[PDB]
Amino acid sequence: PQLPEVETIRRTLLPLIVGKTIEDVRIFWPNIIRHPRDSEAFAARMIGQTVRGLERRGKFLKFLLDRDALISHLRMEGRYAVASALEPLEPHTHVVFCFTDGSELRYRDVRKFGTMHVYAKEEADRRPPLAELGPEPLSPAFSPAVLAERAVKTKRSVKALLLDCTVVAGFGNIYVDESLFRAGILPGRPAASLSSKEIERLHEEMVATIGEAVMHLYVYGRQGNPCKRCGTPIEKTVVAGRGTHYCPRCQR
DNA sequence: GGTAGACCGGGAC
DNA sequence: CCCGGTCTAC
Ligand SMILES: [Zn+2]
Repeated sequence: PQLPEVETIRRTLLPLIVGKTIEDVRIFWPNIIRHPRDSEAFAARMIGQTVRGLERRGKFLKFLLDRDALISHLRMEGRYAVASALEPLEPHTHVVFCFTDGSELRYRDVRKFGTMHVYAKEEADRRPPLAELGPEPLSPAFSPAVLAERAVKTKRSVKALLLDCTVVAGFGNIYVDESLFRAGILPGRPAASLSSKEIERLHEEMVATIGEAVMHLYVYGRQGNPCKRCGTPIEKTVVAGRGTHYCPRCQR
C-alpha cells in the first residue's frame, strides 16, 4: 500500500479496534517481528493492553496501546482485517491479535515482507523504524526550503533524493515518478542541478500528487504508451535502482 | 555520505 | 533473477 492507502487503512481500522483489549497474540512467521527480537516477548507484552489510538507516519502505522506503541509496515502487499475468531484465517496470515470480545486484528502478506516493532510509547519515536524518518509530505515541516537544503548537499539524482526516507516520509516509487513528470523534471537529473524554481515546482507537485490521492497515472507503468500531455512514448529505465518512468519531452 | 546486502515469492525468462 | 521499501553492514 502507498501512503494515501495507508492513511485510508488508518482511518477505517481505528473504529474497528479502538477500546478493545488484547487477550492473545499469535505469530505464524516470527521474522515479521523486529522488536523485541524475541517474538515471544512481543506477544507477551501486548497481552492485557487496550487499543487507544492509531496514527500514521510515512507508510508506518502506529497502534497506540496502554503502555506500548506497535509500529507496523505493510510493504507492498500486507493487509489488515478485523474478523471473528470463529472463522478460518485467510491464506498468508502471519500475525493475529485476539481481543477479549472474540474479534481479531489479522495481518496477512503473500510476500511475507512487512515488519512490526513494539516499544514503550515514549520511546517509539526515537527508535527504529521511526527514528530519522523525514517530515510528512503534507506537513508544513516539509517545505521547499527543507527540500532545497537536502538537494544541494548531495550528488545523487533527484529521484534518489525523493526516495530517501530521511528527506520526506513514505514517498514511494510511483509518486516520485508521477511528481517528477508533473514538475517537468528528469528523474536522472543531479539533485544539485535543480534551480530554486524547479525545487518549488517539485515540492508543489509532490504535495498535490500525494494530497489528491489521500483525498490515473501519467507515466508509471505506461512505458511504450503515448504521454497524455504530448503524445511522446513514455520510456522506462533504471534510476536509483528502481523502475523509472518518464516522458523524454515533458521532462528536462 | 554513501552503497550493498538483507528480507520475500508471484510472475516472467 | 527481478522488484519493491527500509533497515543493518560496511
Ligand atoms: Zn510528454
